[PDB]
Formats: sequence, structure tokens, C-alpha cells
Amino acid sequence: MCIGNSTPNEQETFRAKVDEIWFRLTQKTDGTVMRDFLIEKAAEYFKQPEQPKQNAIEVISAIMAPQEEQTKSKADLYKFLAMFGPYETIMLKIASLLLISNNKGHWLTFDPQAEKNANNQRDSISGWFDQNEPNCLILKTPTGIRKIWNKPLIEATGQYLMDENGEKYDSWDKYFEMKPILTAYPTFA
Repeated sequence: MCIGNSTPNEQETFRAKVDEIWFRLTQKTDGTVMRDFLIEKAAEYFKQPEQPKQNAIEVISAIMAPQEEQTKSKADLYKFLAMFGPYETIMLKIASLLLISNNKGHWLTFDPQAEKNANNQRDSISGWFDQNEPNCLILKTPTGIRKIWNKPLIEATGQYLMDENGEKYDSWDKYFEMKPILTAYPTFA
């Protein structure tokens, strides 16, 4: 398990960050913690100032899936911080991506074996984060597979997305505006 489309220094720098945060939340340098404990501490540390703590708990709990998994480890934090940039703007990247998913078919899945149940279908559209390369989002579409990477070290204010050609994108919004994966409205100007 390691973030991809990253240089060795980036990979090293990311890992050190996860170690720092895992200790700051659980008081341990490794081991395991009770699921509820992690979700609560992460919620208080990652949520926005105006965002209710209960709201952050439901969003993190939903992403941090397995639900029925009593405990969690640093590998889950690694995986979770790899998906949504730095913790500084983690709730912003979550909102950006989930919004697009919720409006284009609810194709984003966070449960494991999402890659196994994805090929069982065919003329559908699913997307998940590679369990081995957590910062890599895989889009399975009728036409073919697409890969787009999240830059765990870059805040939402920056160009935190990059493709295989090294091209950078301002955000999930701008990215799906370039590579589109309807609903008009009564405008009384």
C-alpha cells in the first residue's frame, strides 16, 4: 500500500505526516484503536469551524468503511488521508467529489471489493479508490477505464489533481468539466 503518481520524497513526506497525525489522535505510534474512538477524534481535528461535530462524524464514518469493523489502524488513516488531500482542507475535497458523484449517478463507492463487484456489471459506471494506491481514483465506464490521482500534499486551494500525463487540474469540478463522465431549470430572468 503506497500513494502513487508521486515521487519518492512525496511518498516519504506523506507517510511521516500520517504517522504524526495517527499519534496525535491515538497516543500510539501504531497498533489498533476502537472504530468509534478514531472517528470521533478525527472529526474534531478535521472538521471545519462552522461544521457540526456530528456532521463530520457521519461523513468520516461513511468513508472509513467497513462499518462493522470494531477496530481501525494507521493503515485506515493512511488510506483516508491519501484519498482526500491534506487534513487542512479534507472536508472541502470530500464535498467537491461527493457532490459530483451524487449528481451524476452515485457512482462513487467506498466499500472494499468494489473492484470485484464492479466487473460483475457492464454497461454501468462505477468509481472507487484503489485499495493499494489509495490516492488513485479508478473510473470504470462503458468506453473504458480512467485513472486520476489526488495529491495528498496539496490543499484544495491548489491544483491537487494530476493524470498519467502529468497534467494538473484545479479540482474535481474542473476535472469532470474537461473529461465529462440533462437537467435544465426554469430561469425567470
